[PDB]
Amino acid sequence: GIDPFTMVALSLKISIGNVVKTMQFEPSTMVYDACRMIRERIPEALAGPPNDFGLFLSDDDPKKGIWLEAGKALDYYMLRNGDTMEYRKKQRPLKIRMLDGTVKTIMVDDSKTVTDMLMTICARIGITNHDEYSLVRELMEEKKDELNWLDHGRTLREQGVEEHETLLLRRKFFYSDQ
Repeated sequence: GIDPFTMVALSLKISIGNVVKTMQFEPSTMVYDACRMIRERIPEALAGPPNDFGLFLSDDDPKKGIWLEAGKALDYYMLRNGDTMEYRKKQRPLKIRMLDGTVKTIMVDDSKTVTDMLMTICARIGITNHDEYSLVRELMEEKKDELNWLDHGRTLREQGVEEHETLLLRRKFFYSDQ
């Protein structure tokens, strides 16, 4: 209705891929309230299903960059009048090779850990026992130079991962078709 919007409405630049929109949000707002309104007035926000779109706070560095979860408010972080807040797909194109060597690209939310990722990936193929698999990221890492066997505990950005290298689904536990 006639909600009170005094000098307490953070001025945020929402970057949606190429386009940049200017939106103001309450100090609180909270991601879930933000995503409802931005989708409302900004038609460029919903290039697909709204549930697949979330708030990424773009700093500069991959580690400093974080996903804004619905379980926290905007101003709770460092956001204020002047921050750029990327409205992007929660998920990003992951290149995954399955057991037979079959590769697919599936969109998995980057705002969540690896186990939930694998659940999402194995579910695309039709695998129920996703817990018996580990993840291994073969990258172009100049630093690490690793297969990067995902422990299923660490978040992706904290590894310094990218969104373009091929990741392999590996059988971890010896269910052995038993």
